[PDB]
Amino acid sequence: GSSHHHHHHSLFQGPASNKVYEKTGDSVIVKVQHKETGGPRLVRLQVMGDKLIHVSATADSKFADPQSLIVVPQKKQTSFAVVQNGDTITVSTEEVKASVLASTGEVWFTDKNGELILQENKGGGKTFTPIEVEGTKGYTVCQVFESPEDEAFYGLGQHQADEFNYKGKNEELFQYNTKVSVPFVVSNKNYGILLDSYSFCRFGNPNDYSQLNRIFKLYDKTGQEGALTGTYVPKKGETLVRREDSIYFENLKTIENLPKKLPLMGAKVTYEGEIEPAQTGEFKFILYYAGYVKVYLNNEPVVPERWRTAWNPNSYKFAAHLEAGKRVPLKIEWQPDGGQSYCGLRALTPVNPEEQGKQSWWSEMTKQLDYYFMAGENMDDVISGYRSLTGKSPVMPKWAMGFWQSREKYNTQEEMLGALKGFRDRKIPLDNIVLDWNHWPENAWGSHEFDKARFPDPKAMVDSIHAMHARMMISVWPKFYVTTEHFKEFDENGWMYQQSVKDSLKDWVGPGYHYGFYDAYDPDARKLFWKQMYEHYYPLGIDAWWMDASEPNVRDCTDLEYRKALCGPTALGSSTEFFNAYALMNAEAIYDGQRGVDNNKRVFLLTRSGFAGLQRYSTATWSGDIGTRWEDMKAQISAGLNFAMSGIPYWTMDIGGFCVENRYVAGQKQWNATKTENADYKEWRELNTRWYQFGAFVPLYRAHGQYPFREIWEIAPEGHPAYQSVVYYTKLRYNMMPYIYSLAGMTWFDDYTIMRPLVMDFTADAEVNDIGDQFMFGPSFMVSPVYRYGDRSREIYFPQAEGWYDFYSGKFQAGGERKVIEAPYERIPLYVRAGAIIPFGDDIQYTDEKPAEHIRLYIYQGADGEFTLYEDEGVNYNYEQGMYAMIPMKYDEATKTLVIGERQGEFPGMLKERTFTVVTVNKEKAQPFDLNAKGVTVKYNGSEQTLKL
Ligand SMILES: *[C@@H]1O[C@@](F)(CO)[C@@H](O)[C@H](O)[C@H]1O
Ligand code: NI
Repeated sequence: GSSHHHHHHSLFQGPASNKVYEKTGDSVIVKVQHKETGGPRLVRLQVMGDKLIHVSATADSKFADPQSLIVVPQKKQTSFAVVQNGDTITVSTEEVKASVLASTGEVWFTDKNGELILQENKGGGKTFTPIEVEGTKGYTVCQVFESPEDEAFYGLGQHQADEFNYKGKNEELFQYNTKVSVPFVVSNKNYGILLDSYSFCRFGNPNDYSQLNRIFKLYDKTGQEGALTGTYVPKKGETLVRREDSIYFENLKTIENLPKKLPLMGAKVTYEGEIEPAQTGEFKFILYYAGYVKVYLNNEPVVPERWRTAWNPNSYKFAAHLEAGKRVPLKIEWQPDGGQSYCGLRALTPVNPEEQGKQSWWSEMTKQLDYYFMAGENMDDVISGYRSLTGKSPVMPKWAMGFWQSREKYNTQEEMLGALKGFRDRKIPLDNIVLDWNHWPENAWGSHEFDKARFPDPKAMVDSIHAMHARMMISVWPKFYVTTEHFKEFDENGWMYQQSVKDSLKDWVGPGYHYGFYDAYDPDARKLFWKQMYEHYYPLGIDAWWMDASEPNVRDCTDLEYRKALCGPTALGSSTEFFNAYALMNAEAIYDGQRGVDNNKRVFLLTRSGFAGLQRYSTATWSGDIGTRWEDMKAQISAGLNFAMSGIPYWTMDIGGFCVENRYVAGQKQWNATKTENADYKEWRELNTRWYQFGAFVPLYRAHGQYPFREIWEIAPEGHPAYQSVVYYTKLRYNMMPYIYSLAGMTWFDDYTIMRPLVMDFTADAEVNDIGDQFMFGPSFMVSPVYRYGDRSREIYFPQAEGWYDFYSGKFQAGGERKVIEAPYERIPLYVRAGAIIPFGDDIQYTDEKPAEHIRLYIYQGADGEFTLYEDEGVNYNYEQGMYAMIPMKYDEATKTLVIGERQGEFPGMLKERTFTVVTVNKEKAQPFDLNAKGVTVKYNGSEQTLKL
């Protein structure tokens, strides 16, 4: 008879091995009754919270159940029922019903009324393939879910391909300078999925891209099959023309396939011919590039010009419908812009839209499948589930919400202190000043000592920064030179990765030095790493830590196989299994380290990589070594929005870009010599102006990068429109500080998110689903950056709402329409939602320079609204013990009534008495933003007051 007839499971208390399922305390384990090759044997539903379900599956006859690196213990047990009804077993909490079929192990989730939220691939969507690495065993796993046509997806980290809304899209999840992977997605169907894997993963297509010669017939410039043509025009000498098998020069091994006797700096390279596919459909291409690049396909400019500095290539994707058997022209124009540079083009063959639309996860190596489902009333509630599972985000120190000035790099104590004093002298507000790498003696990276010729008294430097009411952040790497005592202490305990040592790698500094990176997955290595920081930097009074190369970036531009060799083995297993969580491990070392020394003092860490759970360590990510390019600026909008949707609410970017086009450096040198502006230097000024405008509305407002200097007075002089604009926005950040710091309080108290795609607040208006170039800054402000040189307007979609108001003029704009909006050089388009209650304070030079005694409470009428003004001591964790104050405010449109609520809580130094001026903006009253606006004066002492406007 059937396999089922011969072998199937089915007394209240007999051994579980006789039964189809077993309920324990918080889970049900189901034995799959129709086992398939590569399918699950066991599927477990574990209840983590009313809205939180942990799904595990394995091909083995027991679960490995390793300790998660990301999910923390939960606060309380959760009550639930289980019902078995034939093939269906359903676990129900008060808020969700999670069902599994015994036959296949397939899972689905509904709300309390049985409305479907998420369904696994019909018949099952899980596949297991064994993998063995370095004597450790595990599985490569795929998990696929059904997805309706109107579902939209956000998250996955911070990627640099300008993708927004991942429905039907692909992304590879690994870490590399500018690319931060977080295995979490949020849907507009109000749930999230967190995949608990630390290996290389993929969302969408589970396959690697293919070289062009594997999927197309190629014809060269002369029409000869078997290749494309590569034409290399050097800066000096003879042009070389050859046939190319494939366009794939993407790492140190494959760039050796470029022509041997042809210098690439200043070269112009053209790859061209025709391609012919063998099937019909949408081909998905990926371009890997450094230097300047353009791509044309079928006579269409599919990739308008992009650039990265030669050493930090990026990926950009495009797709095209192609017909089987038809030749189409292809042309790539490439200016390598360095002696070593990168260019590659690969593709995926068409996937049926029915399959390509599904939600597909692939994981190279884990011990079992583990994922977490979190349902929500809205996307904020989904994020709250993620915060419950992976830890709440502490309130950043208030000073971190001000302006940060950085440089690659301040070279001396005098230079750094001079920059700070420049802000104070010019009355341009600033909280934070940053000391980058190379502050140590040249031969002593990892010693954590200062070069005393350039920094003669580091303690006096920090004391001077504090005397000017600023905070100091310092660069710290997980990299140590082999000659240092600190390296030797890791090494003698087996806590240094050896591949870089074995291979005699030299870095770029001076003659080149030998180095390694430490194993942050070892708990004792983490404690040593912190102890070294504690012995050398902490006593100087340094406030904040800036960790570079936390991917880890052991060697630039290497292939996957060599990157894995460079960063393992780890204390937990192979680097194949433990590939993506290095930054998280380092964040644990620093946060737990510093709170171990002083539990009261706030922690600030900024790191280049990231992972799920990062936020629990009061750690932000920055988007890394991006280019001084309009297209990179644009990409930062979508990258930041996806990062926010990945659950991590503090994020930043190098305003202006990190790596600088040569023409901009030459523009600056000309300015220094002659005080004349060339065409490139004009562009430099406009790029920085627009990028500062954007940056003023991201969670951390920070300028950094390579030469030119990035202080505003270096970019343009007083009176120049760039100076006037950037100083306007810098000041505005500080006038907004009562609002901004309330958002920071909300990150902890309400599991909030600061930089928000429109889909979060306007989920019901599906026109917002693909908009990745506008965003909300908190609940009230819609920001629409200008990201093209010369533009003095841009198209803006106003989500469906009672209305919107131009911030600058107060003029009304209807919801639910798209229009071209003016955007002068000096202004970023900025609108306020009807119903907004926004507190503004007076000019200050730094956070808390003065108490916020007089706040202007702007009420943008036309809809109901609520806002809570949050305050605390700013610098310590006393809010964790209830030392904070909230002033809730509520506005009712129907009665035009504002309630300023009774104050809840108190703390040391809190204003007991204060003043509000309540200022209205409405459809009949276009009130420009103005601190001196006419309104109603309220003297507030903590007691509720009600105003009828
Ligand atoms: C790591 O490298 C530096 F230290 C030097 O380029 C920093 O300035 C960069 O911002 C960071 O990516
Ligand atoms: Ni030491």
